[PDB]
Amino acid sequence: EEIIWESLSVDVGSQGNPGIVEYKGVDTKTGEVLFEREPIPIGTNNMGEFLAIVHGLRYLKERNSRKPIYSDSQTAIKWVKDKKAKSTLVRNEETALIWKLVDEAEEWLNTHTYETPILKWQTDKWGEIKADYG
RNA sequence: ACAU
DNA sequence: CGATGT
Ligand SMILES: [K+]
Ligand SMILES: [K+]
Ligand SMILES: [K+]
Ligand SMILES: [Mn+2]
Ligand SMILES: [Mn+2]
Repeated sequence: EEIIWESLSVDVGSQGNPGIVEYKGVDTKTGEVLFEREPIPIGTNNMGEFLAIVHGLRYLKERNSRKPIYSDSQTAIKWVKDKKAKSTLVRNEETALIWKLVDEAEEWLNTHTYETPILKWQTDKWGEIKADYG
């Protein structure tokens, strides 16, 4: 119904899918960029969306913030809930980096706790998420 | 079909 | 038009 403005919004950007992947997190209210991941040479849209949420969780936990996280990715929200990124991307030398980060994100989820609500950004009602790359 |  | 996902 209503946007929870006191929140963090995350999004992925890519050049190709699979292709170069990056992500960032922004204050939903102001658009201030709070974190930005250095581009990863080969990844998928969904792996980046997943890494972005998990980074948000870690960022908010480190700062003792109870703000929710918005993502527009049905897929990544489910992968975080499951603590398992069910990506189809081949594992090889050129995808080793993204797969390491994904494995490490799953590992963090399996060894830490959080109460952070992970919320679907309702693009059809609200427009593009504030972290979008345009 | 829906989410990207 | 292509791809990643539930
Ligand atoms: K964009
Ligand atoms: K979108
Ligand atoms: K499809
Ligand atoms: Mn997105
Ligand atoms: Mn976007």
